Amino acid sequence: MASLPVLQKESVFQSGAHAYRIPALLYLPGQQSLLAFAEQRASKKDEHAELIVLRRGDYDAPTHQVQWQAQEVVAQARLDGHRSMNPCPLYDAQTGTLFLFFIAIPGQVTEQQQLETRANVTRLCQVTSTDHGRTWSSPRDLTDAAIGPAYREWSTFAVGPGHCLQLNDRARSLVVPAYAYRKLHPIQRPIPSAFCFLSHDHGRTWARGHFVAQDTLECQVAEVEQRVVTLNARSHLRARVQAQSTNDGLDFQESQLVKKLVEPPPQGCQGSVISFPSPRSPAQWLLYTHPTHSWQRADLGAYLNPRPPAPEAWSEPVLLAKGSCAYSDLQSMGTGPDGSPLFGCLYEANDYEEIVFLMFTLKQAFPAEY
Ligand SMILES: CC(=O)N[C@H]1[C@H]([C@H](O)[C@H](O)CO)OC(C(=O)O)=C[C@@H]1O
Repeated sequence: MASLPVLQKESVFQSGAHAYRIPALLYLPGQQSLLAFAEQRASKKDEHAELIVLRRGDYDAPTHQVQWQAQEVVAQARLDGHRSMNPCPLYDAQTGTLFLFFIAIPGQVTEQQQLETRANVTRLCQVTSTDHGRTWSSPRDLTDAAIGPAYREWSTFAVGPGHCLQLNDRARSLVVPAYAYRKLHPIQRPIPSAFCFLSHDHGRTWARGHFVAQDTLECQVAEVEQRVVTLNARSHLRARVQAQSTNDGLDFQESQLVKKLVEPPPQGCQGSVISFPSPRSPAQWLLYTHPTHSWQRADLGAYLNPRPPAPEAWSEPVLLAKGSCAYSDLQSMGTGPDGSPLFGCLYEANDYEEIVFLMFTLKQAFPAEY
């Protein structure tokens, strides 16, 4: 009945003059601190998104707790007349450049509208920072350099939401998970499909990798041991959809539904996935958070995959939170206070009226594996 006894559970965002949704969590291994991003809307309704907020949490080792600083708006992260949403932070380990990818949309134009009209008006933006988010650069509209030709082919699109991924490939590449509503039938409605924007020049230029099976929405990616990228996407189907890539994000194959990982009725809900050092045959294991209830968005659960990316390998969940739970984001924080893998979790709680930070170790969530 009781939720999982964690290392830490604290409300990091709450409604007030504004409502806060769509959480993102970035871990700076060298700072030993987290960057918590969220959307600051004038109300819970999507069409009311405005700016992106940020909070820095620095991990204290003596007490194994994370102390967060006052929330601030990533001012530079926005385009004139458009509202910003869907944050997708990434940290380029080598250039030390911190990236924040977001989507800018004109006025309060809805997503439904770009859909019904098959008219895309969504801009792809990013802002960078070299002092860990203290001062951001001026907004840079990537739409043309990242899209262009494929712009008319989509009714709309979006990045993440959630932390992006830098590969440990022969060139440490940037992979930004995303999904788009593609126009494939003159009569039938557009079908969304997950995919990743790739950058091999450290952000200089981009490229869109090929789509995966269709009817997949917001997804996230991870890398595992010969070196592959498993993707996990939100589907309007019974459960979650997941595919793997063996060419650094350019192609996703073996895509299939995973019934062990349920999805709420309508169009499902966003979820998060990360990889981490196996406590002992495979180099990495995966951890994934998503609501475990099947009629609604409640009971946030954590799932383990000790033999990735074998779909049947996925484990049964463990209750991280009882009640209303929605969008979440995960981060591997290294080795915890108890010698096991440390995890940082950010999730939408209490009917979108607060976003919570959760911190726990593998030994806590899945002690069985010991
Ligand atoms: C850009 C945008 O409106 N994103 C919205 C997203 C989207 O509608 C869905 O992924 C299919 O397009 O859904 C949800 C949601 O709580 O289910 C909130 C997001 O704000």
